[PDB]
Amino acid sequence: IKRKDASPEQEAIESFTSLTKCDPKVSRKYLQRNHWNINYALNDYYDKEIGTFTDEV
Repeated sequence: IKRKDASPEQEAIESFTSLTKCDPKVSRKYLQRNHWNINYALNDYYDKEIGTFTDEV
């Protein structure tokens, strides 16, 4: 993530799109709302875009 084409947003977006299957363009928007912390950005996606809500059925 530290390539000669990388960016500060790329260092957080390339790991967001690795832990989710959304588009990178949404990863930028889900970090512009939590000071660009992936440990405080993935949860907002797991609250609003999660693919499931139960495991007992």
